[PDB]
Formats: sequence, C-alpha cells, structure tokens
Amino acid sequence: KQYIISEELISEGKWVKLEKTTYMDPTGKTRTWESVKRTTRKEQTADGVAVIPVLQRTLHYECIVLVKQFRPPMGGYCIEFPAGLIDDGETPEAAALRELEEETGYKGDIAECSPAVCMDPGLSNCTIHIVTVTINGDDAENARPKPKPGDGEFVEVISLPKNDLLQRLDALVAEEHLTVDARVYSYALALKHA
Amino acid sequence: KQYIISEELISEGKWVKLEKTTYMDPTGKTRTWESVKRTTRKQTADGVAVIPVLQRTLHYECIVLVKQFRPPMGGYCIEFPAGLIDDGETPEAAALRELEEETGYKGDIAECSPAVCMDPGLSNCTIHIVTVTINGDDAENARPKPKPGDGEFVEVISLPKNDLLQRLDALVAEEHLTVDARVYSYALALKHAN
Ligand SMILES: CSc1nc(C(F)(F)F)cc(=O)n1C
Ligand SMILES: CSc1nc(C(F)(F)F)cc(=O)n1C
Ligand SMILES: [Cl-]
Ligand SMILES: [Mg+2]
Ligand SMILES: [Mg+2]
Ligand SMILES: [Mg+2]
Ligand SMILES: [Mg+2]
Repeated sequence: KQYIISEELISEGKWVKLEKTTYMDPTGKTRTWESVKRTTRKEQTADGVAVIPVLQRTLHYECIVLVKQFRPPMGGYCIEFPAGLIDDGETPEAAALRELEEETGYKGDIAECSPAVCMDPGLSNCTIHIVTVTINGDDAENARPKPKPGDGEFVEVISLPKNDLLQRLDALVAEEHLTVDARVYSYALALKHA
Repeated sequence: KQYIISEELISEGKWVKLEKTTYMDPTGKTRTWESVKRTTRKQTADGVAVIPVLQRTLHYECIVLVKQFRPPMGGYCIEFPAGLIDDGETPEAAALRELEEETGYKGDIAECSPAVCMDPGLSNCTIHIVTVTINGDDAENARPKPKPGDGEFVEVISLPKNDLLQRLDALVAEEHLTVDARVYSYALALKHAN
C-alpha cells in the first residue's frame, strides 16, 4: 500500500543527484526520505552491469576474474566484479561483454543475465544486471589478454580459484589496505556455504 | 599511485551528502569524482547485512529475507535483514539486533566479514555481512515477534537455500519486486558451486 507522492530535486551534479522523496507509509501517513539517483539513466533496464566472469581452462580449476581499481568515493582500492554503466541503446549482455573485454581483455560468452537488482535501495535507485559469462581460456583470443581501459580507467585483473575464493580474498585483504565489494563477498560466502 | 587530494561539500542532508572528490590519477593528472556519503558514520562500517540460515530438522534449510517499500527505489525490494550499526555497537550485536527487529528471529553468529563496499563507484558506504544460524526448533523462534522501529514496515520471506535463485526469479516474475544485488549474488554462487 506504499507509493511515491513526489520527488523534489535537492542538488543535481553531472553524474549524481540528491532528491527529497515524499511517500505514503502503510498507516496512511506521508513521510520523506533522502534519495540518491544517477543523472545518466535513459531507457536502460538498469544503470549498469556487473560481470561474473568464470574463466575455464583445460586442466585448471575454474577462476572468477575480478578487477582492482582506485574508487574516489571510497578513498582507496576496491576488488570488484568487472562492471560499467550500460550505454544508451546497448543491451545488458553487450554492455557486460564489452566492459569485461575493456577492463580485463577477456572475450567472454554469455551464460545468464539477471533481472535489474538494486545496489543499495535504502540509499539509491541504482540497479545493475548481474551477467554470468564464461571465458574459454583455451581460445587463442584469450591467451595474452590486454585491457582496453577508457580515459581515466586504470584496472588490475585478479583471477582467483572459484574453489578457494573466500580464503583468497581474505589473504588479499590481510596483505594490503583494500575493500572487497559486497557482491563479490556474498558470492564467495555462498561458494563456501554450498 | 592514486589518492584523494581534497573533498568539496556540494550538498548535506540529514542522512546523506554529495561531495566533489579531487584525486590524482596514476599518470600524475588531477581528476574530479561526484561521491555520495552518509552523515551517520562515527564504526567498522555504516551497516550490517545478515545472511540468516533458518535450520529446522526434517525441513529444507531456508535463507530469511525481508520485503520493504524502499523510497529511493519507488517500490518493494527483497533484501537480507540489515540496518546501520549504532554508535558503540559491535557488528555482531548489530546483526543479532537487526535480525530480531526485522524478523523476530533469535540467531547465533557463524562468521562476520570485514567491511565491504556497497557501491564504490557512487558511495563510500560499507557493511559487515554477518552469517547467522537460526535454530528454528527452539521455543524462542516458534512464533517469532518482529519489533519494527518508527516507520519500519517489513514482511519476512523465507526461501529454501537449495532452490534460492529459482525462487527469487519466481517472485520477480509474478510480484514485480526488485531483488538486492547481494541476495542475487549469493543465490547465483549457490547454483555456480555446482
Ligand atoms: C538510515 S535512515 C535514512 N537513510 C537515508 C540515506 F540512506 F540516504 F542515507 C536517507 C533517509 O532519508 N533515511 C531516513
Ligand atoms: C560512471 S562515471 C562517474 N560516475 C559517478 C557516479 F557514480 F557517482 F555516478 C561520478 C563521476 O564523477 N563519474 C565520472
Ligand atoms: Cl551457515
Ligand atoms: Mg568499471
Ligand atoms: Mg569500464
Ligand atoms: Mg533494515
Ligand atoms: Mg532495522
């Protein structure tokens, strides 16, 4: 029975805006919320994609391909799934394969594509598709993969065995100042709990 | 190689602020980033999210989730039980408290993540992911009494761990909900561990 009554702009940047949201609570009382949104969403089913890249090689354990980047909002290096915003007119699947090749150099194959999932729904309206992609690491195209970083993109590739992912993330967190992304950590936890 | 030079306040609300981050890019070039932060961090992290494993003998193991209207999203979301850590509260104690308030369940800590980032391209927000087991056969968890704070309105949805991804896909298909990216990520890995 809850719904939005109004969205009032508080502050609009080039990339991010702050809104005062007025909504109806389930007792029938109007309340407000401070809401973050991006300015970059057009007709896309979501802001962005994140790629779960499963690197497959004969006589290797499967790896999960991760990226390490400086994230200004965090003031530090973060370990994440490869990810980027969806270009206007682009499918989530094309954005996923394109961002994976740009950030890691790998040419993947689509396996599955999530519905739009919320990044931090108490804070923002931001959504992604989580796109699972396999990388045939036996293909010559995926032998010596070179990232194609865009202007101001600076990405390090970290491939960790699926069968030990959580302990290998713990060992990287123990060795330096860096944050693991919550989606990566949730995925590594589930691999342990299965 | 990369670091924060300065931060410029653009807009402060009660709960969230918008900053302009100046940072040194690895080439020796200074760059700007629009960054969101909470105003509420004093703590290991802003928040906890609880992975609650409901264990009842002769039943499938369930993951306990919550459905809430999220004003930034303009709709209903399915999430791990979660809230901000009170000043002076440990992440573990915040986890058991949030789980009790949102679900009525009384659980035991299994493990606690380090601080992990929610959306590091947009925000500095971090959480501890806290794995909790719930002895569902215990009297105290027979008729679980959820204690919602002012303006909290939370539905409990328990889904079998062994079919979690298909069950979440079903809810999105029929109920027009948004699944949280950490919940979806956990559900994917449970399928991918095979
Ligand atoms: C933790 S309560 C709250 N948090 C936020 C935000 F997440 F954006 F920081 C905005 C808001 O309006 N409230 C009531
Ligand atoms: C996707 S590029 C970008 N995104 C953001 C934000 F994520 F906050 F929306 C801010 C910013 O300055 N840039 C360059
Ligand atoms: Cl467990
Ligand atoms: Mg990216
Ligand atoms: Mg990119
Ligand atoms: Mg909550
Ligand atoms: Mg709460």
